[PDB]
Amino acid sequence: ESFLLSKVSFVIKKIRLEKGMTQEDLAYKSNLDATYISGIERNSRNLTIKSLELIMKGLEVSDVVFFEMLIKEIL
Amino acid sequence: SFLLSKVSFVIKKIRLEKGMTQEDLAYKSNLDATYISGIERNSRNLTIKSLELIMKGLEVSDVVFFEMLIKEILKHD
Repeated sequence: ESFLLSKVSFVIKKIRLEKGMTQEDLAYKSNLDATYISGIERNSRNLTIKSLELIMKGLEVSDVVFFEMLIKEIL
Repeated sequence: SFLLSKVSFVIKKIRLEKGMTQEDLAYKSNLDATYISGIERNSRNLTIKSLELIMKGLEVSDVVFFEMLIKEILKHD
């Protein structure tokens, strides 16, 4: 696997979960397919920087907060 | 993509800090020069894997990189 993917995908789930949000929820707010959101979260899809931004607007989370929560998961 | 803009920028910064050129980082990170240039201007679309690849070309942690990312995000005026 890719250790990075692991941790990005993890912080996505966390926040998605923190947001009382489901997968098809986030698929809907973020303009992607649910298929894609499941996959991503089992480290079974490869997301580009765009999809990540799309996702971050689905999540309603800034880039500072996200990446602060990313480093924390690295730790 | 505003994000691309600031990721790409921290890449160049550290690459530069590292007395490193683009084909240098293409070499160490095991990508194509073509894409390293592309990334740093048109911020060509890099995936999370490519980022990790590049991050090991750069010899920089995930903590320092992302600390340097936020900073580029936070700096203003």
